Amino acid sequence: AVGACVLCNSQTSLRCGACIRRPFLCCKCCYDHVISTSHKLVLSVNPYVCNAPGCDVTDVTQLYLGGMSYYCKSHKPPISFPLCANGQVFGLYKVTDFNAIATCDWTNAGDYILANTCTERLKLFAAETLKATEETFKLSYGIATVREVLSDRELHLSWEVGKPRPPLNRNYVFTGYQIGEYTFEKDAVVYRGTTTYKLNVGDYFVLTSHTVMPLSAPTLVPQEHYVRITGLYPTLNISDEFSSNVANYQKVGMQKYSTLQGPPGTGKSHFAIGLALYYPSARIVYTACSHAAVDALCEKALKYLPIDKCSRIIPARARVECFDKFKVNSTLEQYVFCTVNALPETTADIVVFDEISMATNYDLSVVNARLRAKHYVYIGDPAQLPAPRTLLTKGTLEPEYFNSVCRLMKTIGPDMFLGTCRRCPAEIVDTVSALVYDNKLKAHKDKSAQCFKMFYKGVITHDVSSAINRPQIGVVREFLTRNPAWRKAVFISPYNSQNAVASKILGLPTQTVDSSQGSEYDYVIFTQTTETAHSCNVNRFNVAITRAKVGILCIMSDRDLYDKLQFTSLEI
Ligand SMILES: C[C@H]1CCCN(C(=O)c2cscn2)CC1
Ligand SMILES: [Zn+2]
Ligand SMILES: [Zn+2]
Ligand SMILES: [Zn+2]
Repeated sequence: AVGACVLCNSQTSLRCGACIRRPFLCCKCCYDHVISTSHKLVLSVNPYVCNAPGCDVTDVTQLYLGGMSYYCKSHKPPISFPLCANGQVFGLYKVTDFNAIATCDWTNAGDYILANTCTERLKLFAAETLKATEETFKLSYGIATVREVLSDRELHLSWEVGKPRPPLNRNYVFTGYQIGEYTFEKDAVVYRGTTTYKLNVGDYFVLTSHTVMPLSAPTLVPQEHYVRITGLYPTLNISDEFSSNVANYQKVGMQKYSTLQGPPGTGKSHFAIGLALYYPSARIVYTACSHAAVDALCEKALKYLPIDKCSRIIPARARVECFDKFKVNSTLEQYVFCTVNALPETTADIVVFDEISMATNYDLSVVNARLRAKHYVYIGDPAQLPAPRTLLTKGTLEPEYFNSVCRLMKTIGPDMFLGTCRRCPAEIVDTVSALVYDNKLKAHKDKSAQCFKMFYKGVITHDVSSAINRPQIGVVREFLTRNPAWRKAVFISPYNSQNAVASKILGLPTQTVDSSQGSEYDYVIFTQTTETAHSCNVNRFNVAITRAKVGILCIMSDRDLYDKLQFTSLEI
């Protein structure tokens, strides 16, 4: 009932009752909030409501104090002070940006821009309000009842009438009834159970709606610069493999936190694991939002770090199969690999937060709350894909607004930059270097002469809103017959429905651009499918073409991105 103001920290008994997160607001800030917004309900020990029997006056601007009680203009006694006077709301211990965060629906890009350009306390308020709004929105979709079970991976579904149907992709995870977590892909629908269960008819699936806990810690702790490496002890015997990062490792020990921008295949995992070899006594917690990113760090650690000092932290409510080679849930091992939502309450000499473009400010703050560290290292690339913003429908979210770390990397620049791409053929490196890296990314490999582009719009059909381009898949099939080395290629597109069609017609393994992030393949076949803002996003385009080690075939819809591809053009 009593606490600190989310705008100026001033102690108060006031909480805004119309805010979904009921933030503590001081007399001055509470007034400036209620007078400028539709939010008029204020809560101290008791709510600011008219104490007269049967009276429904809840608006703090229409209320007064009659001794110790509160009454409206129609019930107040002769000796009564208006609650809203002289720029203040009466209570105990006697903002334009806060108003917009407190009242927005989170469907505009300007909402996310503000949630990142505001003060540190408003970034936490915005991140809590957003996540709570995203969860209360999950209650809007319809329930799925099972109609017929055809196979162990296919079924028919009956949807709730009157309530919209959720997009059927891997992003939407349903909880079935407790029969385990389940996912769906497109009359026949493909089912994937986290737990293997004999799918019963009539059984129902509902999207998992979880409680949003409040944020305490900042997204970024206050920066500290040191004259010497602090609390870390370097080797003198450091392997030549990691010699290239020694200056950067020293920078890591001379700052409270550091940012590393690593374009595709420039050495992010190598840098992250090498930091352990450079400070061999240091306890390092390796974290990321996804299980795939945490597993990719375990893969690199398995190669260089001692297996007995590693532990993979796996939450008991296991949703996907993850890294099985380290001792599980041994929180006290020198090297702890764990997703952000599973982090324990612990300390560390270094915390490495990988795939930073995927993190939200909610995740940035959670890490600072669970982990007390001497040093924090943020590794990622603001030119890669951010976390999906399910509520955002109007406007495009620029990289400087993905989270606080990404904002710093795009404004003041990253502290460290891995400038040499060792994965991609030079055609790909030169294309993305000009596109998203200001011509600062360099190619280690030569031009492979196996990078092709085809300008082919085809025909766009739609599975609900997920797009399909059968003529683009037909062009791929003709190319495959003439280029049999490409049999081993991974098929990539911005749409899961395009991928489902390509899987049946081509038989190639499939991946969306968003699920391909962090992975690499010898050959990639990419069909743009449409000319939407989604398929034309330069960050998605960057991730798509940088998956290839040897060759890439790009069947393009957009003239702009097609012309920017420094690939050999093909006819038909
Ligand atoms: C270079 C100098 C100024 C700009 C970046 N900065 C922050 O924005 C920040 C970190 S934690 C809170 N604020 C602090 C460090
Ligand atoms: Zn205040
Ligand atoms: Zn409010
Ligand atoms: Zn009244």
